[PDB]
Amino acid sequence: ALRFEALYPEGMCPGWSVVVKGKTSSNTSMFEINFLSHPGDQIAFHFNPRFASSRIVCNSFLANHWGKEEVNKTFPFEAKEPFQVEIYSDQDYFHIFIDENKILQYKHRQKQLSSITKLQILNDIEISSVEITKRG
Amino acid sequence: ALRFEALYPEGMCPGWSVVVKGKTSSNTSMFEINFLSHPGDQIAFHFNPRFASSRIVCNSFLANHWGKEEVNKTFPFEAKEPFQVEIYSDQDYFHIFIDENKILQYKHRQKQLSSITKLQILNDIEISSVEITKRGLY
Ligand SMILES: OC[C@H]1O[C@@H](O[C@H]2[C@H](O)[C@@H](O)[C@@H](O)O[C@@H]2CO)[C@H](O)[C@@H](O)[C@H]1O
Ligand SMILES: OC[C@H]1O[C@@H](O[C@H]2[C@H](O)[C@@H](O)[C@@H](O)O[C@@H]2CO)[C@H](O)[C@@H](O)[C@H]1O
Repeated sequence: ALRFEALYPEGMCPGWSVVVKGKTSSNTSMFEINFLSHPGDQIAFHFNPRFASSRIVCNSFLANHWGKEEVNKTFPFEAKEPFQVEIYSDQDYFHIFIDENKILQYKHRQKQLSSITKLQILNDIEISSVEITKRG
Repeated sequence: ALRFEALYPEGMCPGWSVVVKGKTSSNTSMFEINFLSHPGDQIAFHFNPRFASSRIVCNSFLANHWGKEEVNKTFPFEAKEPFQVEIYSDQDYFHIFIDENKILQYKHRQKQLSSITKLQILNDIEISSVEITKRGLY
């Protein structure tokens, strides 16, 4: 289910930090954080921690197809333990920090960054906070 | 126009803090922060600083009409200067803090607090940050 959605028509990429605090119920759950662009809610960046397998899967859903998966080895989450995920974008990458440590970066595939206007948080995450801040 | 909108289907009231940082582009415009109920966007709480007349107007839009206005006539904004608005609700009121000082409270008119799932920020404000955070239990 959709847990949280935000829309910022002026564009929240690049130069914005999104900080999500919360926790996940079981060690077989998953949640996702999506950055979506107009028109047609294409997913510029899909961040998907899968607790069943302890993998973070990142990808993009553009022109109605998932692209090449980028899977991160390290899994700094624990079921039912509060976490903090920060996603920050510059002109080249989305940068992911978890509990303040740099975890991965994801090269822009959707290159029209100003069209990225929507944030979606889905599935197994009990959100305690969402912060969307311009960092430059 | 719409500057920012957030949806939290589990309900933003009571007990959630919304902190908005930013500034106006003009000297004589206005902006608003609305809390809307699901479904159908009745406005449970409308927060409307008006910079031309230097007044903060609060009201609710239930059943397709505005209710009695509640006007502050204290106006701790100035145009083109960064401000911080914090809006919080408990079981009884919306609480409004501006730049860390309590400015006003507004008694709930929309009594179904759990239906309030949507936040909307309109017109003349250049947003630098929005933070939506649970107070109390989490
Ligand atoms: O690539 C992100 C999407 O993956 C989809 O699941 C993949 C799965 O990772 C892969 O192992 C294989 O089974 O093909 C699936 C394609 O459906 C998810 O369904 C989707 O939500 C994204 O996370
Ligand atoms: O009460 C909130 C709404 O006020 C509307 O304007 C009022 C105005 O403030 C009042 O003094 C009188 O003139 O009647 C109007 C009712 O339409 C705004 O149009 C609306 O945006 C709300 O702010």
